[PDB]
Amino acid sequence: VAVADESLTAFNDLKLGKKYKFILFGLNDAKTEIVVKETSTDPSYDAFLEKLPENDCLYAIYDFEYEINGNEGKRSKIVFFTWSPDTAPVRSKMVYASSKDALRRALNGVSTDVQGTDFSEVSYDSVLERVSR
Repeated sequence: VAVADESLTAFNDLKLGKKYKFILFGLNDAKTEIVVKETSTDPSYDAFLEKLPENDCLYAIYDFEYEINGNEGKRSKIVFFTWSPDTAPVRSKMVYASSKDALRRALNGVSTDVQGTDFSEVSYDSVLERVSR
């Protein structure tokens, strides 16, 4: 496997440039590379779980943005989601499981990781709670 030279370029953009609000990667039609399947600059979070393939897997790097009180202001944390519902093809889940670290390691700056195996274990309060404590 491998990662599209354009895949990380999109990450380096959303990070230092805050270009996109998040990215949706995934194995190419040939299953040998990780190309950015989708990107968006939409703030709302209830729009992210709306682009999640209910019956499919994929990698996503969100730029979580929440509020704090200790240092009055907003804080951001890059999250690494890992979609893999109970509906996704078993043959398409084992390929997204192994070639997972392929992306993970390639990206430096990722704060938290979240495995997606249920729409409830990827919700706001779920990702936010694990983004602080």
